[PDB]
Amino acid sequence: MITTKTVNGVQIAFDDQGHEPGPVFVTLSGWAHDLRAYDGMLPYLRAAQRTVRVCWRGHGPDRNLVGDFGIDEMAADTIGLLDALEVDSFVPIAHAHGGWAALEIADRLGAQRVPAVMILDLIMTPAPREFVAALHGIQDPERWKEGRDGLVQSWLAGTTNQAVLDHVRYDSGGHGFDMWARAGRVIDEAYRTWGSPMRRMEALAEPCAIRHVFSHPKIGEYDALHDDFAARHPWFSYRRLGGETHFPGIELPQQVAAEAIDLLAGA
Amino acid sequence: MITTKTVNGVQIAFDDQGHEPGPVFVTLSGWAHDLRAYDGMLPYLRAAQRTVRVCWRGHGPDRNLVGDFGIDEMAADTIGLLDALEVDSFVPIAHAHGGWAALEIADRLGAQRVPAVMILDLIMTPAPREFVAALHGIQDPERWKEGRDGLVQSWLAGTTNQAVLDHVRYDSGGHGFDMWARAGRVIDEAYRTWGSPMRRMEALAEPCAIRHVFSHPKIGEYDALHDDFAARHPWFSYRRLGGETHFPGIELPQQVAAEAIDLLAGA
Amino acid sequence: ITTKTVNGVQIAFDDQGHEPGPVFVTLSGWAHDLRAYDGMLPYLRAAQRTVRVCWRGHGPDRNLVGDFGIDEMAADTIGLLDALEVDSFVPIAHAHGGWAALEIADRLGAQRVPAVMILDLIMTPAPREFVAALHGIQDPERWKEGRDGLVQSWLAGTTNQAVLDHVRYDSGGHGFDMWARAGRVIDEAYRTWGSPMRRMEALAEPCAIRHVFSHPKIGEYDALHDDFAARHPWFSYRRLGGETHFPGIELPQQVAAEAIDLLAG
Ligand SMILES: CCCCCCCC(=O)Nc1ccccc1C(=O)O
Repeated sequence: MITTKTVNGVQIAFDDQGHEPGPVFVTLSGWAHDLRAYDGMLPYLRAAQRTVRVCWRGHGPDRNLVGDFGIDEMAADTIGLLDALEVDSFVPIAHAHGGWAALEIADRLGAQRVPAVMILDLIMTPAPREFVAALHGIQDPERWKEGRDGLVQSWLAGTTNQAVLDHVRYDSGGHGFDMWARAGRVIDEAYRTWGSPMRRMEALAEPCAIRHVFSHPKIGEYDALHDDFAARHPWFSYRRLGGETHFPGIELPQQVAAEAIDLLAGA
Repeated sequence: MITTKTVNGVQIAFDDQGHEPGPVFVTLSGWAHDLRAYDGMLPYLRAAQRTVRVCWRGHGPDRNLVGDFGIDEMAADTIGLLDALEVDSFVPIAHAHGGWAALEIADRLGAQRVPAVMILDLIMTPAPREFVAALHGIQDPERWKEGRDGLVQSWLAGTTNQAVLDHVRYDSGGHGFDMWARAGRVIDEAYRTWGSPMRRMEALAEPCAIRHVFSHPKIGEYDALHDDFAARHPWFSYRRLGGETHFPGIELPQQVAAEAIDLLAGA
Repeated sequence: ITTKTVNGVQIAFDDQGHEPGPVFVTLSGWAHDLRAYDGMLPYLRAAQRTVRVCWRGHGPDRNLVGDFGIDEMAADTIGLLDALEVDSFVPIAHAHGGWAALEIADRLGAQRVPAVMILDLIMTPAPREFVAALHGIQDPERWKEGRDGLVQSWLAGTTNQAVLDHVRYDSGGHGFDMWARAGRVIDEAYRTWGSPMRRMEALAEPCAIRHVFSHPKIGEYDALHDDFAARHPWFSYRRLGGETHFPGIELPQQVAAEAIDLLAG
């Protein structure tokens, strides 16, 4: 099933399924997990379009520690893989902070090559100070596991969804302080540089169609910030989903797949 | 599940299952797919004999581009693998144009080491002009994908066999122009060099038992050609199957495995 | 299946679970990999974090590795678990993987390795048919006969499906190099120590050790275990009602429970 290519001199794991014409779905996971984040959505995505599920460097089957990297590399690697696989136009689907690389990829290639982007459960406000507090705790060699269990318990929010539970408990092993510390750095730095992902989006040369789908962030006035953003910018849309967890693509695979297909159709 | 060894400086993916006295079944796929082309046959083959499924160079999990190669490397890599495992006598089961490499193996090693060869749906006549056109089309950098989609339509006809449809749609990703173009050159050169696989078989120093099992060229003069070849060559046998597709090992795995097992019994 | 380089060699593993306490660490026999524990894994990973470990040369990459024995098998596994930030752990080890589990326990002490579970390791000196296969599998000119003898001694005319499938279909991909090394290393352990029971008696600081088996289904064999357990309160044993030499595959629920009980103490 799982194939690899060397891109930018590092090993990128992926799989490539489907032959329908049109834009390719490219799945991009969050930090510390791999293309199994999209097992639930995959049957629906691959029926609709060629779907390429992409792993970050250091996240494939080879779990040796890699040279330090962040969002520039995640985007350079994913783009290099797609050129090698002769993927022309494509629609990134990106989980939480993988959204940052998805937007970097959209900015580098333009709206004809990347006509749309879906983001799942990415904090659109500036970084809350509780979050920044945990981003530092996972950079602590003696307490990073503490920070991880803390982030996870709030991601689960006491769900009973077996897909989400199994994925967190069982399907994201083999990472440790190196990768969790790096996630801390890269995320912490992304919010310090841009302020928030919405400000990153407004800095896009020619914004493609962007859709944020989420269930957690809040309740909430988080929503009015989206309405507000969506009213300012025709290319932005969004959809609160009513899941219990930070993992809408796993908790609600058909609905999220439906959203991606709709997003693609529109563009 | 899948293992790799370095043979002739390249990575050869394979898997090895079964423990039974006698010859070993060695599965060989066509161009641009891997050992999952024998997932359906494998239960029946491994119950009968030790079975080694072999990928070509560049077709394993590592999908980095490799240097140019043809039938000679395919044959030498496979032999090198089996020598590394100390497999003694074995029976290649080869899909379509993997059959050229199976005959070259049989020729190199002779009929005690390779007492029999099974080939699955390999055009035994000279290449039809419409096939030659397709082989040239997959060498065109701008239209290779059209050439492929045309071939696939041929191969599926109107099937609703899910094993075959899933194999072609979903289980054969991760290849592009480098490999499809190479298949075109190599298959084209083979028909121009030998005229046809049947002429190739007649050039064998000491022919082993060779069986051709096929569904596709429609019934008619193709079967008469096979009747004539089998009347001239007692070491040759053939079976037309009732399938719709170019993939008898995937569409009719039980029946093709029984044919292999019967071939081996008789040699 | 994931890999890491440890001590210059590729160690394949997988890592599942997050419950606190000691980590389960599975160790397969010669010529097998993690699949030896597919059946117990659902039970183990629900109870504790579980790391299934392959020996060097036994993972997906089947290129030949530097010659090695128990010492390297122990050090590669320790090195992996350190890279995975595993602290205390309870090895579960099939047959002659048990020698490496005992070495790991010896090296690390009874706090980091509070218990070891071994699945069907002949606790007497080896029987003559087995010893003859250990020797034949080392002989360049007859090793395949040695391997067939070894495989026949594993199977013992059983009819259980999971175990037939495991032995027949999950031990491929090895050649003379690794099959001869198994014979060499197993025979060397019996030559060095006499028996696994003598090896355990040599432990600096015996942890709890439980032997789980269905075969050697005699009377003299349970006597041996009774005598040894009378002499040694850290030793326990459970004879299950299976027919095969692979309790973790034949009776995965019952083995996993014995492991979970073992860990509890
Ligand atoms: C992406 C789905 C592809 C499935 C690959 C199966 C390969 C195969 O069966 N045949 C050929 C491949 C290249 C050129 C000619 C042929 C021919 O069989 O005539």
